[PDB]
Amino acid sequence: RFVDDYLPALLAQASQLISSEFHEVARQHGFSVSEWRVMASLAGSEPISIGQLAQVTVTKQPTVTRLLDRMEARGQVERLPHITLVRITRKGLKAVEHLMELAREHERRVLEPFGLRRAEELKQTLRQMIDLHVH
Amino acid sequence: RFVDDYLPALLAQASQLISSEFHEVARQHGFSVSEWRVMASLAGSEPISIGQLAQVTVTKQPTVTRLLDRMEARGQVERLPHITLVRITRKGLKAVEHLMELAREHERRVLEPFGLRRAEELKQTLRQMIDLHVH
Ligand SMILES: O=C(O)COc1ccc(Cl)cc1Cl
Ligand SMILES: O=C(O)COc1ccc(Cl)cc1Cl
Repeated sequence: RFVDDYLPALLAQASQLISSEFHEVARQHGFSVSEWRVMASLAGSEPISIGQLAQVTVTKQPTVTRLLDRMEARGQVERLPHITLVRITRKGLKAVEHLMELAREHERRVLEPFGLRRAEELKQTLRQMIDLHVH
Repeated sequence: RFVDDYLPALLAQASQLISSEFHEVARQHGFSVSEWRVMASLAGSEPISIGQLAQVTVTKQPTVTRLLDRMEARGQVERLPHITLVRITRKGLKAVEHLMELAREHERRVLEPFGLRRAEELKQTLRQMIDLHVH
C-alpha cells in the first residue's frame, strides 16, 4: 500500500501527531501555534529577517507579518531596520521560557523509546534534508 | 539554538519542504493537495472509513467530507455503507496512477543521497512514531 511507505506521507503524519500533542500544552499556557513558533524560534537568537522567521516557523510571510503586528503590540517582539529584522523582547522570553522547558520534556518523552542513537540519527537526517531542500 | 534541534520543528520543516516540491508536480497534473492525498491513499485499497481516510490524509473530517462530495460528483471516488466507507473508482485510479509513479521518482531522488540504510531507518522510525501516537 503506497501511502504506508511514502516518505512525504510519513513525514506529514508524524509531524501532525507529535505537534498536536504539544499544541494542547501550548494552548493551556495561552499560546496559539503561530505565537509559540515565533517566540520559541526567536528565543536566544540574534535578530533575524522576516523571511528567515517565515522559513523557520513554516508560516507564509504575509501571515507572519500580521502576527508580528499583534505580537509587537503586546510587547513580545520588536521589529527593527537592518530588510526588516525581528527579535524577541525580554517580556516575550519570560512569557515563553517555561513552555520551552515543557516542550523539551515532551520531546524527551517522544524520543525515549527509540534510544539516543536512533533519536540522534533521526534529527541528523531531518537537518540534512532541510539543508538540502531549503531555498 | 532551540529551534535548530527541536524534533517537532525539524519534522514540520522537512515535511513542508519535501511536500512543497511534489505539490508543484501534482498541480501541473491537475491535482490539489487534498485531491492527491485522497486518491493516492485510496489507490489499491479496500474501502476504508471516512475517519481512517481523514487520519491517513492528515485532513480534518468535515473538510474530507466536503472534498468527497465533489470527488464523488466527478466520479473519482465512491461512498458506500458499512459508518461510511469510501473507495477509489477506476476513473480515479486512472486519473492518479501516473502521478503516483512521478511521486515515487521524486521520493527516490529525495532519499538517494542518504543511502538505502539511512532511508529505511528514517521510514521505520517515522512508522513506529506514527503507530505510537495515533488514536
Ligand atoms: O508547531 C509545531 O509543533 C512544530 O513546528 C515548530 C515548532 C516550534 C518551532 Cl520554534 C518551529 C516550528 Cl516549525
Ligand atoms: O501532501 C503531501 O505531500 C504529504 O502528505 C501526504 C501525501 C500523500 C498521501 Cl497518500 C498522504 C499524505 Cl498525508
